[PDB]
Amino acid sequence: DKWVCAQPSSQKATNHNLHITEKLEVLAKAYSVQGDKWRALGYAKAINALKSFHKPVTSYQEACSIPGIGKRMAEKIIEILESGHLRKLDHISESVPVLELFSNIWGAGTKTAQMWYQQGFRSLEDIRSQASLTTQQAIGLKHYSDFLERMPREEATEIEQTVQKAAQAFNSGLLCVACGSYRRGKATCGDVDVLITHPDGRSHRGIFSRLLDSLRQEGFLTDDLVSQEENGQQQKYLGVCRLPGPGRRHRRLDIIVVPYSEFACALLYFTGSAHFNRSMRALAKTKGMSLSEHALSTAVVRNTHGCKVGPGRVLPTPTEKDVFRLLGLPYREPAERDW
DNA sequence: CGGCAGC
DNA sequence: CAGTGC
DNA sequence: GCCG
DNA sequence: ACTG
Ligand SMILES: O=c1ccn([C@H]2C[C@H](O)[C@@H](COP(=O)(O)NP(=O)(O)OP(=O)(O)O)O2)c(=O)[nH]1
Ligand SMILES: [K+]
Ligand SMILES: [K+]
Ligand SMILES: [K+]
Ligand SMILES: [Mg+2]
Ligand code: NA
Ligand code: NA
Repeated sequence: DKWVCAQPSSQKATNHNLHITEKLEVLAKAYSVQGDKWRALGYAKAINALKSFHKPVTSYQEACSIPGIGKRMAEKIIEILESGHLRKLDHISESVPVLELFSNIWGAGTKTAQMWYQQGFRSLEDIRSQASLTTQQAIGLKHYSDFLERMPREEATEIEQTVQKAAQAFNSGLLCVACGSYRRGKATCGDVDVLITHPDGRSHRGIFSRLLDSLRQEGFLTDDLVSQEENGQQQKYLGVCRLPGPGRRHRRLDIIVVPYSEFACALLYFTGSAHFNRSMRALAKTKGMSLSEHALSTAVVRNTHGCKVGPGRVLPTPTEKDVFRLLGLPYREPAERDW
């Protein structure tokens, strides 16, 4: 089947092609930090296909039979399979490790990394001492090492509980759901994602700013990166937190507050994975629908030229299950969405 | 060849 | 608008 | 990078 | 989607 959102990610639990995917991931990451996002996307999808496959790939013909693998990818797969190496890795530009270093700063992407490299910068100390930094990038740089680590799941638990307890002190009826990789059951988490709503349809209002102010006053929030406080029905905070007590590190924290009617689509989005979401949204589009963090809708409205001019009509979805049902997809628990 | 999710 | 991110 |  |  061609659609990862129609398949359980536990197919990847035994990677029969580890020898191959480890090499391809180096090349994929090189393309990614150079800004070749669509080539890197094609690699990411081929790597998932190899991880998912039910046995070691043993021939070029078999490789080409797998959705997501074409002639070029099959050539590399078979070189690695039969020689143990991928010669193309030997020819990656010496700039790539530096571009990776620079784009590991939160708020600096490929264009900023390229610019710094062209200015002659090569190290994080060069950046700190000489580079022009946005407000977000200066936070990302000062927390560079803390943010590159994935935290143990146990620490993510303490963080999501800190947020939940602070929110429920304002209204005990709030639902506070840890999402992202935490909800998908992972043993380590790049950050903590928290979704908040209230089943009465109204009492989520106002909680966002009260909650951030409370967590700031206790010293739990240490830096803010992005705030969407007033635009529409959903509110979003991206920032930095730190648990109390000795030796604790700074961690990225994302919070979203949504009305109850959008809870299912916000939960589905924020649980991810990102590749799962992109697959499910592309599938919705082929079925004459549109899927976002706000709703599952009928197809967006377009004009004579093909240009989107307005939203489609919302289809009510009380639960995550309803989105899957309306798309004709087998339901997947969060841990099975880890694409 | 152009599109690759939707905010 | 370009860059960046979830 | 792959797909259609 | 915000940021600038
Ligand atoms: O490009 C994206 C990125 C994220 N998302 C959604 C799915 C993802 O699970 C969720 C949270 O984003 P994170 O960057 O926190 N990723 P995740 O929590 O899955 O993994 P990590 O352990 O790296 O945070 O937002 C997208 O839809 N598109
Ligand atoms: K497998
Ligand atoms: K194929
Ligand atoms: K990065
Ligand atoms: Mg996360
Ligand atoms: Na970055
Ligand atoms: Na996040």
